[PDB]
Amino acid sequence: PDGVVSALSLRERIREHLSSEESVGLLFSGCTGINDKTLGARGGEVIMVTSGSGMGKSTFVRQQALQWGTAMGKKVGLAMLEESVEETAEDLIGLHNRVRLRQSDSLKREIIENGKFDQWFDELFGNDTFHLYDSFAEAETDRLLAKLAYMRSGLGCDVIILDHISIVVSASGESDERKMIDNLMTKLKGFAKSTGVVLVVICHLKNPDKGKAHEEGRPVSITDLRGSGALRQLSDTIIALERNQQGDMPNLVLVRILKCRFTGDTGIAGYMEYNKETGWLEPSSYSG
Amino acid sequence: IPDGVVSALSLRERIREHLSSSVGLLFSGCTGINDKTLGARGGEVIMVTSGSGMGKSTFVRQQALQWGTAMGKKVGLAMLEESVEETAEDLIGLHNRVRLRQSDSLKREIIENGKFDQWFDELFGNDTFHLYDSFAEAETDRLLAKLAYMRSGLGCDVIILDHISIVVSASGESDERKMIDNLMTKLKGFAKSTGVVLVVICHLKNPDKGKAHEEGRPVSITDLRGSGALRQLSDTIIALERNQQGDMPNLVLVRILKCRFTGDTGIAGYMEYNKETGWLEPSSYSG
Amino acid sequence: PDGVVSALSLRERIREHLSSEESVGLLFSGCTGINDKTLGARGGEVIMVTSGSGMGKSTFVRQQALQWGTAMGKKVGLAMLEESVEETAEDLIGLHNRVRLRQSDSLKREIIENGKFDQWFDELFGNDTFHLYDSFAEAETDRLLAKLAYMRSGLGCDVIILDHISIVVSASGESDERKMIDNLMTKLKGFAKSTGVVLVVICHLKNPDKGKAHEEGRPVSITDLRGSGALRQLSDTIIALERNQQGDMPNLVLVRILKCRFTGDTGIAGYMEYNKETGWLEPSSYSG
Amino acid sequence: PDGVVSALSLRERIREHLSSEESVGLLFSGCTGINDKTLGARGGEVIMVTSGSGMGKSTFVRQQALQWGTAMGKKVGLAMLEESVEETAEDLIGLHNRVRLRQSDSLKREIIENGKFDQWFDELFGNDTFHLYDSFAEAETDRLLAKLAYMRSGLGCDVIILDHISIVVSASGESDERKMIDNLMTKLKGFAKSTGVVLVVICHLKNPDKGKAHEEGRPVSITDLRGSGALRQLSDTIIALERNQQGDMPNLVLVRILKCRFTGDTGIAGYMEYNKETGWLEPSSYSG
Amino acid sequence: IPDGVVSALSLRERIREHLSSSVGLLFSGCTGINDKTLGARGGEVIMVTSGSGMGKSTFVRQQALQWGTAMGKKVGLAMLEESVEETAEDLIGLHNRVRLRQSDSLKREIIENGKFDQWFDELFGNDTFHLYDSFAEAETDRLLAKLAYMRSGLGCDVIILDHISIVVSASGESDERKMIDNLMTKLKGFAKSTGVVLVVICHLKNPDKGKAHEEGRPVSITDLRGSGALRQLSDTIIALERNQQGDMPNLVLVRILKCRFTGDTGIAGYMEYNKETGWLEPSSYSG
Amino acid sequence: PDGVVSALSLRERIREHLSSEESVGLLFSGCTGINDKTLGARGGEVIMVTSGSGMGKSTFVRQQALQWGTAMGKKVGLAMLEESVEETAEDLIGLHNRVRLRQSDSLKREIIENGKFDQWFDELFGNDTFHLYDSFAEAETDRLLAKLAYMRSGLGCDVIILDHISIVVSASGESDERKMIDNLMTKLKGFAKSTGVVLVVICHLKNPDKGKAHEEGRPVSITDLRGSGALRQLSDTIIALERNQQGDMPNLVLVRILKCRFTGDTGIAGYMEYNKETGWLEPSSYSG
Ligand SMILES: Nc1ncnc2c1ncn2[C@@H]1O[C@H](COP(=O)(O)OP(=O)(O)NP(=O)(O)O)[C@@H](O)[C@H]1O
Ligand SMILES: Nc1ncnc2c1ncn2[C@@H]1O[C@H](COP(=O)(O)OP(=O)(O)NP(=O)(O)O)[C@@H](O)[C@H]1O
Ligand SMILES: Nc1ncnc2c1ncn2[C@@H]1O[C@H](COP(=O)(O)OP(=O)(O)NP(=O)(O)O)[C@@H](O)[C@H]1O
Ligand SMILES: Nc1ncnc2c1ncn2[C@@H]1O[C@H](COP(=O)(O)OP(=O)(O)NP(=O)(O)O)[C@@H](O)[C@H]1O
Ligand SMILES: [Mg+2]
Ligand SMILES: [Mg+2]
Ligand SMILES: [Mg+2]
Ligand SMILES: [Mg+2]
Repeated sequence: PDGVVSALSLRERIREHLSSEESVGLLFSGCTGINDKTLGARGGEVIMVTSGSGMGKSTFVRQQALQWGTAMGKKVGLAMLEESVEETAEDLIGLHNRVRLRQSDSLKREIIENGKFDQWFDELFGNDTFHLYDSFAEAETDRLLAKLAYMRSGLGCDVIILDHISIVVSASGESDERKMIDNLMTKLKGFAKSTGVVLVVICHLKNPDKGKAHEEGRPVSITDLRGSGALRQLSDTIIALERNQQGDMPNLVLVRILKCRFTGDTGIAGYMEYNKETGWLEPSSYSG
Repeated sequence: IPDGVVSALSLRERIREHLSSSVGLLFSGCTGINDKTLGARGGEVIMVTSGSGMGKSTFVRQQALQWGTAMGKKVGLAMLEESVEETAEDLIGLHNRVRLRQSDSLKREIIENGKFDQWFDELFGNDTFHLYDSFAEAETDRLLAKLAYMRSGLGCDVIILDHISIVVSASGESDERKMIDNLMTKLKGFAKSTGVVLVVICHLKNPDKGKAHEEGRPVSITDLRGSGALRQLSDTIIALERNQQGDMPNLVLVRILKCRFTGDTGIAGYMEYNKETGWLEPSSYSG
Repeated sequence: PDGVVSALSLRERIREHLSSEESVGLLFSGCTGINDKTLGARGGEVIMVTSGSGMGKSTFVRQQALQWGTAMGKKVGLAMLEESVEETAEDLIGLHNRVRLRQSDSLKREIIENGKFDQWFDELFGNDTFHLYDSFAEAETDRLLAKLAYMRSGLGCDVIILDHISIVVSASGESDERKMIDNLMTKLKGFAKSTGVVLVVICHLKNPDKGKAHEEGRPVSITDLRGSGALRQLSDTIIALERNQQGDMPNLVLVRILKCRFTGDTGIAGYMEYNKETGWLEPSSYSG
Repeated sequence: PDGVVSALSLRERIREHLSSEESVGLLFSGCTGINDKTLGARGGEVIMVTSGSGMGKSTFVRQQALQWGTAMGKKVGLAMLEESVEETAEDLIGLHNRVRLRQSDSLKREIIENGKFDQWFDELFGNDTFHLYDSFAEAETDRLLAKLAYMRSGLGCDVIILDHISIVVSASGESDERKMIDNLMTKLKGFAKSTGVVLVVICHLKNPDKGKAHEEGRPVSITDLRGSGALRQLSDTIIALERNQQGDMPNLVLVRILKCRFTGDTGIAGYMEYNKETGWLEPSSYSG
Repeated sequence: IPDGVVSALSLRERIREHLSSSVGLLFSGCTGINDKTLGARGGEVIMVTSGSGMGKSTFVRQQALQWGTAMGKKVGLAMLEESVEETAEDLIGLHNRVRLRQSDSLKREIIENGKFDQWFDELFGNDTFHLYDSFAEAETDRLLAKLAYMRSGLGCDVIILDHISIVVSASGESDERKMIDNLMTKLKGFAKSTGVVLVVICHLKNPDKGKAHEEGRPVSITDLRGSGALRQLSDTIIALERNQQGDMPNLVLVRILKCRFTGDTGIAGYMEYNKETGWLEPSSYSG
Repeated sequence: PDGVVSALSLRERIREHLSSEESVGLLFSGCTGINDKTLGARGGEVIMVTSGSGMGKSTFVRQQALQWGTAMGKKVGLAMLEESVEETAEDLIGLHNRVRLRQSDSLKREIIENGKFDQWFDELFGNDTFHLYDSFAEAETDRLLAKLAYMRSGLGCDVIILDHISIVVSASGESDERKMIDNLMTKLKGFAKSTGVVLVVICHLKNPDKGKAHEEGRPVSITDLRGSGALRQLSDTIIALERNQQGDMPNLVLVRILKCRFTGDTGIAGYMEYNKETGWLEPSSYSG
């Protein structure tokens, strides 16, 4: 039974490896430092981003999809399960154009009439780099995976953003969905590793209800992550955002690398500030 | 061969339609709900929920009363779990700052001293309130038509459907988890077309994994009963929390779990229930 | 399709409602406060009574039976599945004459030979307000209900006490009796709501075995109720009895309203003390 | 479906009940007070006795079997699973005769030669009141129950002492023996209730390993009991002994009534002192 | 018809036999074990156990060495998990206060400077030690005969059977839980008849329900591996406990779980393992 | 039946034993102390290495491979089931030349074009001491073992590293893979003990999710080891790596000997620090 290769006979294979074997790919936008401790997002890697409900996850991720899909011309696949395509389409446009397009009826009215809409649409979806999952109607694990599968190998997406991994909708008849979040994870990491696609997954936090928490600051710990630490093991990197909406600097958010397989370099990456005007998470200078 | 994954480039018209079609009907009981939501829009679907017996119906009723009184709007009430007379009693009582139900003396009183009629007209005078009537299990389409009649027939501005778990429809298809989802689409659809403000109530899953709801514990979008089809079709989501086994049982924390329009979520503010007047008064608090 | 009424057109129906519509009914004996928070027990309602093991449940419930069956003269149907009718019959007599008949061989021998037994027997059971299920030989759900329903409809009972709802004894061949308790609740609630009878039910608590517990004080919580929270919903009022048997005042008991649908007024009702001499649950003046 | 009896029609049944319905039976020996709070051991009752390993359980119980089987001529059934018949036979003899017969080769030698053995044997096993389970070899639940069953209904024992309910030995192939201790319990209480036999069961304590414990004093709490509180609910009374072998008065032991269904009277019963000479647990006067 | 329940009256003779047939062989390493047990009696069956790798074999070996040296007794050693040479090494080393095994230098030393032979005779001179030999799975009866030969053939006073889980016998009967029980009866029986002191070692069940053994945690009679047939047939039961992840890893608590003879149980006392000499020295301690 | 030897008659066998009997062997690199407590790794022994997720297991183990394969020139068989041979090949090269080759696209491109790649490749893999299992395509137990055995017996490896023992992939159709891990252990231990090879195996930890954990410091305990304590017995030495990635010194790691059969010397071995520049686990001077 021989499948036992001696290191000597791997010379070429290894050489072929070192050349065009990327260790730095897809850098995050909005806070160098995330990049310092992670060296970006490698293909085949599963990237986890979390935070207190409504503190940065969504915006942050949505911004990465934007930069990757624009300035760096990558094919971005979007799977925003809790919202409609036009809705997320709307967010991107406003965001790209640094305007709270949704939070303003006046503006939506304007651009549609003065014609700026069409301008903005082509200026963003012009190079056909964005592709989304359409439905809203509960997607099943394999059902979903099949579609992400299509996005990767079919439309050739470089990145897939799955927003919210609690919306499972699968094989109902097996206690505690904990097993679900885990099996799903396994299928995601497996899907990622083999296709080589960068996979950014969002998940929520357990409600600590034992101290003072999240919405009020309080660092998020690897244990806090929803779903029984199956993702704490299946995901290669873990970005967490922390901020105190009920404090002094509600828009000051701290980025913490809870985990990073590739580099092993963990800890506080840096900070960012939410600009209510532009609706962006701008880079910041701070230290507490 | 493909299957349901659209490209952004092909969303042009769809996005355009979406973009076209600011502040209407501000809730009562706690400013801030408005701060974070700017009130309720026609066509929009409001979702109010909380633990069992924490004030879901109460909150919704207070809204009905202010909207159908102060802001002269035609309200449609569909409380599938209580007699019309019952809901009427609550409205009549609330309107007069008294817990008519918790008082057999007061009820007797107002009926004998003649005040009932006074109160009854002083409230139901302008003909702004209308209700569904039964307690005898209502079917989806059955109910919807009726809600549709209230909007088109009687011309209501708001429609309150208390409790969206009382489905009662096409039985034979497993896990009513889809019922809740299908109905919600029919509800969201109906709301959007007619442009009526729709406030709906749904229960929460029993976490039974920690210390829960009736004992504080913030509610999260995941907790919502019914397989999150509603955390979707519904535009705004309010959540009422309180710790009845605590020091301030009447103190309730309002939490905006979702506001499609303003996207502004989090804690709206605090309110206290007035055991006397039975009103949800805005409170002064911070934890 | 028209079944939509207008508030105005309901004037008479509402008028009819506001009078002879009972909101207050059958006050609990033992502590004013249970009444302040619950306004008593309404027909068609399901009262759930619980506590630690051997802490007072049955006695609390049996007191409500004696006072309702006597002073407020109502037909009480008793279904004490863990005790013989003559035994429950025995407690009622003792209680009615303020003596712990059972804890005394001398008093029993007495009342039997001095002829006081017949006196008390008449002076109590006379008005034929008491009726009981009979067996000890495991009863089935429908079997039981049928009997209950007979008490309500056949004999015309205003109140039905069902001591202990974990003694199911039914359609064995379906995993975890967790579903049994839940399906039983639904039937009880339904039964109660439709017939209009006052339904007082007792149930056990989950053994916390994760801290210090119940018999040693420790407030019970809705989560503690045995049976997967089917009853924490179907039942209208939940009365929890607490006390610390290994403390300075073992007989001192805290009454907690875990839930009151009607009033929504929850929390600590007040305290009671057990009179080891009369066996009565007397109200108490106390504060911790 | 009528099995619904009205209290009025139970007059005779009830009368027949009150007379020759014992509430005080089999009082404990060695510490009045246990009797004050429990009124003894009623037939059909399941009595639980526990303590730190080697602190009183065995001796205490062994003494009750002795008094009940002697001075009060009751038929005592013994099931000492961790020891041989001759061995427990030996203990009783020595104990009855207030001498550490086992802890003394000199004495065993004497009585056998000087003939006092035969004297002591007849003076104790004379009235044929003692019957034991024989084996040592792991007994199975139903296997055991069958034999206890025999002791009760066959030899007509008034009391059965089952020493140690952790030695289960039954239906191996079902996770966590926790279910075992519980099912067994259920079968014991069921066996007890129906035959009317007094059942004294011994069980050990969970090792707290979170504080300072048992062998060093520390009151035993109902939660501490081995086996998932199935016995905390199935047993009618619970006697616990506490003492500090590593303290000042190692032989001073406190008796605590952790539970008592019949009376509801819980708390510290009283104390006793171990006399290394007589090997008995003598009554004491103390207060800490 | 009856079944195995005897009455006290019929135990007369049996009790008599039992009553007929004080201090022999006192353990080494911690007085108190003796205080609570008065040593080991012939015919008696001693049971030593503890967590995995906490010093079961070590303790037993120290006993073998003191008994076969200081108290000139013939010891039979049956360490089914180690070569004769290995156990011999331990004895030789212990006898000279050195951890021969943890030293490749010392081993080399004593062999070259000639000390090995000196030590070897100085110890195995009086011909008091004898061992089983293999590592090749031994069968119950197979092993017993051999133990029987050591007692009758070579005339040993003590017999050490290290590890009673290495059964290796009549395979085909489920749960080796009975094997352990049957063997134990054969062992207890053999001990009682011949009157040889038998020290046996058995493992513990892995509690995996709390914080366990290697981390402190007193061991209880229930923990004993093998369905408590041994907590029965064995007359005395010693238990060694220590917290290797603590401050005093070498500090071990000896606990008498059972002493049929004295009935005196509980904590015997404390000992410390001498990383240098490799001896279990009595310690001064109290918690 | 005679197979009973006398100590005396063994003199020569013992003499032969005491010399050329190796007790010290293959010292671990990274921290003296692992060696003080374990005396290195003996052939025929099973070394178990573990820690939190992405905390250093693989790296620790891979260092032992490089030093044993080089400096102490032994045949090392690598079975990294979660990484490509060229990838493990890549880490060994980088490590050997004290550079984090993988975390640098610039260094890779360099060594490839300046010809240093071939130099390093030879200067390392030259002596043919390194050999690896090859796939990523799930390996079966026997399948794997067979391969392992080939490395030991066929190629003559002194050490066999098997990274990760939760990747089972075998006879699916039998509940909880808890039995799989245990049966696998037995085979490994057996394999090791019989062939005499040094077997270093890695395994995961159970997610404590009951306090603050592992990645955040928190000493691991034998109970934490994943896989039902089959390995906590079959394996000879258990090395646990601890560190707090969200602290002041993330790269500082505490080495804990969870168990050492040979020496019985357990506890904290000492500390190590990860050199982010050379990627080497260097010893550290520290004390908490
Ligand atoms: N003590 C340390 N401090 C900081 N980085 C480290 C440390 N030890 C290793 N690393 C680096 O962290 C990364 C992951 O380490 P590695 O040992 O490969 O992970 P692992 O624990 O095997 N992963 P997993 O299989 O996911 O648990 C590598 O780049 C290592 O070089
Ligand atoms: N925040 C509050 N504090 C105290 N009492 C309240 C509060 N809100 C409502 N109540 C009262 O509690 C009772 C039940 O409230 P209601 O909103 O009718 O229940 P619900 O949640 O609709 N019930 P259910 O359908 O059983 O969940 C009524 O008497 C209310 O007036
Ligand atoms: N607060 C109290 N303090 C002291 N004794 C009490 C108290 N309440 C009841 N008792 C007595 O305690 C005994 C047991 O009470 P009872 O309510 O019958 O038990 P229970 O809780 O129904 N038992 P179980 O079904 O085993 O939980 C009776 O003799 C009661 O009279
Ligand atoms: N109390 C102790 N403290 C520290 N080391 C000890 C102690 N007792 C024994 N040791 C040493 O620990 C190692 C293993 O002891 P040993 O008694 O041989 O293991 P064991 O328990 O028989 N092993 P196993 O069969 O695997 O359970 C030897 O080097 C002993 O000298
Ligand atoms: Mg309601
Ligand atoms: Mg009861
Ligand atoms: Mg050993
Ligand atoms: Mg690894």
